[PDB]
Amino acid sequence: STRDYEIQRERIELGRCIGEGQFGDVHQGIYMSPENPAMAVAIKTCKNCTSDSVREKFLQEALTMRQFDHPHIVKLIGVITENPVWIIMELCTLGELRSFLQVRKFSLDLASLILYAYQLSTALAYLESKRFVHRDIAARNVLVSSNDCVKLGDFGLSRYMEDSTYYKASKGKLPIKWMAPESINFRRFTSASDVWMFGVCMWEILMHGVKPFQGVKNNDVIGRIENGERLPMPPNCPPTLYSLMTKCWAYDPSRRPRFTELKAQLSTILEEEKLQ
Ligand SMILES: Nc1ncnc2c1ncn2[C@@H]1O[C@H](COP(=O)(O)OP(=O)(O)NP(=O)(O)O)[C@@H](O)[C@H]1O
Ligand SMILES: [Mg+2]
Repeated sequence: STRDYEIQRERIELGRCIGEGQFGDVHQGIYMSPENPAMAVAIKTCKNCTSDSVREKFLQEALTMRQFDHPHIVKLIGVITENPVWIIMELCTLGELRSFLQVRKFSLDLASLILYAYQLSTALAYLESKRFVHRDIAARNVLVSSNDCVKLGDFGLSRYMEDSTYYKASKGKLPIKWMAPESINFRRFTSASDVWMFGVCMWEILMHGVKPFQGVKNNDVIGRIENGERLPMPPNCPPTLYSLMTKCWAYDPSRRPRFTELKAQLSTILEEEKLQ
């Protein structure tokens, strides 16, 4: 056996640019075979892939993704390691969640919103059981496969915990408004701080891709949160769901539900919504 991720460039047809990553343009394209063929893919490119250091940082997402196999985590298809260096993944054809929600607003009901939240909770309980911390949970990093299916991507910041306590910190303009207080205060990242971010993500989804604490300053937000202030209940969010969100935003990370618990409660809230 042994899964070989090295793909041949002849099997790839490069299509149009569909976005931008930190290392370069992302394209859609086609991955081909003589048999079991025509597969639409996303292709991340890398501007400066001649530098060992840039190349190493870029291919690390791919290294992290070869560990995962989940219906709601973006799948790694392979890599081309010869220059120009490419990362090949399954295409999420409907794109970014924020854009999708803002536009498909009048074609989606409440049950679809809770479903997306539920699907993400299964991907995160999966990571939680593998002792993997994401660190960048936000609707901006959720992608849409189809109308009834979202997937977590962006594994650039994702780290494997030896289960031992925290992660450290390197560099980057921190998404303060999504961050748990102990991540802002101690640069501490755990499954519990992922849960905090997921609560903010759920809020976003329920607000149809509106951003948390808009018009508020990154330094005023920290103080608001300490003083006990929380993001308001979204319009037509069920009281049971908002209660769930508020538990995710417990200042003490030990008081926050685990993902395995959130998964079960969302499943129950989803049935009640579809039922009533
Ligand atoms: N599998 C995919 N399918 C469709 N679009 C994708 C896919 N992967 C990436 N993209 C697009 O590329 C954009 C950036 O992807 P992402 O993984 O968040 O890159 P990044 O370098 O980590 N950017 P950042 O969010 O700042 O950390 C996404 O918002 C999508 O528009
Ligand atoms: Mg990233």
